[PDB]
Amino acid sequence: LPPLSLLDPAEVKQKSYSPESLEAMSRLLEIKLKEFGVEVSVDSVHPGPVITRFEIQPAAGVKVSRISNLAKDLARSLAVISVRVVEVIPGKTTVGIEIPNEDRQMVRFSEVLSSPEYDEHKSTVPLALGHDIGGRPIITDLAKMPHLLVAGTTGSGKSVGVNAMLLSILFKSTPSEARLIMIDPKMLELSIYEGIPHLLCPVVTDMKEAANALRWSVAEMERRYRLMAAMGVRNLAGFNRKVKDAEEAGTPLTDPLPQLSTLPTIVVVVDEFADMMMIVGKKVEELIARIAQKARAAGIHLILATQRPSVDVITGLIKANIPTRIAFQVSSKIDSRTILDQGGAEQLLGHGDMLYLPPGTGLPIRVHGAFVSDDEVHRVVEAWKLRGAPDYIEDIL
Amino acid sequence: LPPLSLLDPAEVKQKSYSPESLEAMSRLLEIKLKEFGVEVSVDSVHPGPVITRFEIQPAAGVKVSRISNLAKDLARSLAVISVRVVEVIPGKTTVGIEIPNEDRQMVRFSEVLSSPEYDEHKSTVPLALGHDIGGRPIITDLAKMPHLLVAGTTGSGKSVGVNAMLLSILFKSTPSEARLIMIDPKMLELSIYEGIPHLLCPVVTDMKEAANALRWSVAEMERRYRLMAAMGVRNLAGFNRKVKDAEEAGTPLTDPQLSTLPTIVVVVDEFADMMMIVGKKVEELIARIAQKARAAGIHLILATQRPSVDVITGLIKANIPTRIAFQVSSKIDSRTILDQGGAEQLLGHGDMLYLPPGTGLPIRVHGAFVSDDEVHRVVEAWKLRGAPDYIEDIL
DNA sequence: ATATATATATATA
DNA sequence: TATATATATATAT
Ligand SMILES: Nc1ncnc2c1ncn2[C@@H]1O[C@H](COP(=O)(O)OP(=O)(O)O)[C@@H](O)[C@H]1O
Ligand SMILES: Nc1ncnc2c1ncn2[C@@H]1O[C@H](COP(=O)(O)OP(=O)(O)O)[C@@H](O)[C@H]1O
Repeated sequence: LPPLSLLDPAEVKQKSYSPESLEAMSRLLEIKLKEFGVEVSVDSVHPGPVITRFEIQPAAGVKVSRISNLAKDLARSLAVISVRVVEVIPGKTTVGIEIPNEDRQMVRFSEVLSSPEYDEHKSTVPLALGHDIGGRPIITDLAKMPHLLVAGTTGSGKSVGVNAMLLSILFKSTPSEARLIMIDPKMLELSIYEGIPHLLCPVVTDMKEAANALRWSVAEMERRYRLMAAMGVRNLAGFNRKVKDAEEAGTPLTDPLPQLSTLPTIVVVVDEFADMMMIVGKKVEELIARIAQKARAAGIHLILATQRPSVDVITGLIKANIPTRIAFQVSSKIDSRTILDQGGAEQLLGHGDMLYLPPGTGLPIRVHGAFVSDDEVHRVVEAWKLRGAPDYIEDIL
Repeated sequence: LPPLSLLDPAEVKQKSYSPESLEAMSRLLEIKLKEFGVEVSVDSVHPGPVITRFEIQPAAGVKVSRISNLAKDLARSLAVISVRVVEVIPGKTTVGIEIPNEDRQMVRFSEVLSSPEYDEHKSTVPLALGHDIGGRPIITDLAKMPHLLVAGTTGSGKSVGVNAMLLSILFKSTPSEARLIMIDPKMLELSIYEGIPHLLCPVVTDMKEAANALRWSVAEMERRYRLMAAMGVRNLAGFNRKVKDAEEAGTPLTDPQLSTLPTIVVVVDEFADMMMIVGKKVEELIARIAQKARAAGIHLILATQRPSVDVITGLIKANIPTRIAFQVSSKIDSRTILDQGGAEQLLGHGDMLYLPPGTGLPIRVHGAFVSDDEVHRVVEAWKLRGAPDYIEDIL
């Protein structure tokens, strides 16, 4: 485990303007919406790093569709790039309008990881994603999702988000706990992660090797289910508690079908399963559906990623089994419905601005993706290559 | 029989939402509906565990569709998360507005079994599903359904639902009048039930052995139909009345001494894996069961995770008219199982849509939570009473 | 000005 | 490929 200070340090923040500017922008929003058909007063002003949520209290009779279907013209008349209308704030009566600022400060990855949520976290595969709309950091947990879609068009930060997730893995767990599998169909982005002991294979490029890696993941899932069936334990955390107590009790356990040890948590990232499905066919779709159907209790987790938010790629079989979605900036409302079963993803800004959809029944929480760069990535990868030796399992292909 | 005191005790409920706190909400609802186009008057209030139905009488000359289009904004302006406008309360002249409570309240299973409906129930296979939208216990016999599909996404309260159904079997029925075939294609979930005398086998692992057990079940159904045709018997309950004509009333019979033919409830945890791995001959077996087996003595609790045409075709659709649907992720899946819409609107954690046989109208049922410790207690209470009476040649 | 009807657009059996 | 549903648009209110 390298220390957290090997990242780029925190710069000087400059936002959160004088309250006369916030009151002037509140009165400007009231005047512009009054010049349109609606009439609404600004309730409260919440500043933020990138955007500034204006909670406004709609008057009698005015609907929310009459606020959502003129956001284009409101963003034009407020001289900003694009505005976003929150249809529902949880537990209030108002309607959130989020306006970008003049200067747009980035999200610093050390400022994300310097949080007590990440620092005193319980699990072994956390995923620090970035701040909320006001600077409060979001740190999710991949063993609670248990799978993850990522989409959004180019120039929006998909590979930067995947690198933020993978450094969130690599700053906490040893290779005895979180052992990765990386399937990069290009040679472009995820090729930098070579050498670290957290891998199982060299970073898989060709699609026959991708299908072989998914079939080996199916085999690992089946042998872990058979082993936990023999030992009667429902989940992997209880299994590791059992085997740790058995090894510390002086009588370690045995082969159900030698000596067993603590199993790691396999995280299988995929960078473009659009192109993977394109080259191979429906067999990859059936394998991803099988893994997303069964592999929660066996520790196999997925980080999917795709450029195209279309029905050819994110099919219904993938949507029904993976309930946690990340939505970056997409092209239009049809792409937003394909990724989140609802609108609201097209109104973003890009360059690290996502809509985290939490697992289960939920409302999308706007998260700003942490900007992790090639300096930090290369430095932490060389740190792990100097702190450990590579270990590849040969028969995965 | 095991005692009902094995379950966890009914904790004194956090009966929140005082009558002034709901009277103020009703006055606020009629004011915030009068601010929009409609005019309304609140008729009565039914406070409940999870969702609270506000029965409202609309004004003269206003339509339900105005309330339906106005629904999301009404849910926005009342400081709640969602709403659902029931277009028709059966038998009344009102419109049901169901506002979900912000306190998702757990339903303990002893709070469902202790109803007088369940204790005075006579059939061998009751299913304690949970409470209704109003909070009253809903007990539904399995013998009148006659089969039951279960579908819903991962983390919706499905294994807890199958555990509640099987404990509803086990808290009333002896090993004489009920006997379970547990087809568990996942190796992980329902191995906890191993040891009870209510099994015909150790709990089945492989789809090959599961298909062998289903062939055995087809053959047992066929010999039961042939013996009922020999005895001139019009259903299973008529043959248990012939059992009452037998040594139950102290007059023995012959073997054309016929004992009880136990009602078989075949649970399948994931038949999606089976019907995608081994093919469609299993679907031929399931269709030949599900078309005929009501008057036979073999029933199926089918559970899955793919409400799709790849799993649930039209073959296993028209023959199972009683379906449990948990939280699915699309209206397309809702039309795939319930043949209507409204299944993705569920609030998760066992809150299902019991679709009764006959009337094709959904009946929403909150799922009863049963923990794994209560399961170990019931497994212990059955292992301390009876050795496993197997027909071991099923595999 | 705006709820309704309708022609067509995309997703699925 | 035929169709069920969904979305944008005259239209008359
Ligand atoms: N938090 C952020 N702040 C600023 N820029 C960001 C942030 N996150 C991502 N980016 C931008 O996203 C770009 C990477 O996009 P990428 O994921 O490679 O798109 P694709 O993989 O679809 O081609 C980088 O050039 C970077 O400038
Ligand atoms: N009646 C209930 N009340 C509250 N939570 C419930 C209830 N029934 C089930 N659950 C929740 O559902 C979870 C189990 O889901 P499960 O049936 O295992 O889904 P799956 O089988 O798809 O994994 C449990 O963690 C439990 O908390």
